[PDB]
Amino acid sequence: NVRATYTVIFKNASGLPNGYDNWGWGCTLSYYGGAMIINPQEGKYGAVSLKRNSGSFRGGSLRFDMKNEGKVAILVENSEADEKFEVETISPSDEYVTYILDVDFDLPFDRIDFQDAPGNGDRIWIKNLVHSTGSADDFVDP
Ligand SMILES: OC[C@H]1O[C@@H](O[C@H]2[C@H](O)[C@@H](O)[C@H](O[C@H]3[C@H](O)[C@@H](O)[C@H](O[C@H]4[C@H](O)[C@@H](O)[C@H](O[C@H]5[C@H](O)[C@@H](O)[C@H](O[C@H]6[C@H](O)[C@@H](O)[C@@H](O)O[C@@H]6CO)O[C@@H]5CO)O[C@@H]4CO)O[C@@H]3CO)O[C@@H]2CO)[C@H](O)[C@@H](O)[C@@H]1O
Repeated sequence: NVRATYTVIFKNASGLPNGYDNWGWGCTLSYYGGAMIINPQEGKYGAVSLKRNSGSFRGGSLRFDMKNEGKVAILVENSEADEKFEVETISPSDEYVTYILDVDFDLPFDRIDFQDAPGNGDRIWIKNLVHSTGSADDFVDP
C-alpha cells in the first residue's frame, strides 16, 4: 500500500486533541469558533507544543489553516532525543490560509510546535491540523 496515512489531529478544536498533551510554554490557549487560539506572552517567544502521548510521526507533511497577527514558526521535535527542527516560518495573515508543508526532518517526531517567533504577543488561530506520511505535492485534503 503506497498511499499515505492521514492523521486528522483536529478539525474544530474545543480543547486539546484526544491523545495529545500540551508541552507549550509562554502562552495561554483558548477555544472559540472551532479554532485553537494561542495568546503568547510578550517577550516569552511562546508556543503551543502538541505532544503525541503514544507514538510518533515520520516525515511527510503538515496541513493546517492558520491566521496570525505576526510571524509563526512551525517546528517539530523528537522528545526522546530532545531534537528540534524548523519546518517553516509563516508571515502574518488577517484571514485563514491553508498551509501544506513538507517535513524533511529525518527522526520521528512526537511534538508539533506553533511559536510566536517575534516574541511580541501576536495571536495565532489554528484549525484543521492534519499530518500526512506523504509529500505536500501528493496531499489530498481529508
Ligand atoms: O510538563 C510536561 C513535560 O514537560 C517536559 O519538559 C518539556 C517542557 O514541557 C517544554 O515546554 C519544553 O519545551 C522546550 C522546547 O523543547 C524547546 O525547543 C524550546 O526552545 C525555544 C526557546 O525556549 C525559546 O527561547 C527560543 O526562542 C528564540 C527563537 O528561537 C529565536 O528565533 C528568537 O530570535 C530573536 C532574537 O533573539 C532577536 O535578537 C531578534 O533577532 O529576533 C529574533 C526572532 O524574533 O529568539 C528567541 C529567544 O531566544 O525558541 C526555542 C525554539 O522553539 O523551549 C521550550 C521551553 O523550554 O521541553 C521540555 C523538555 O525538554 C518534562 O521533561 C516532562 O517531565 C513533563 O512531563
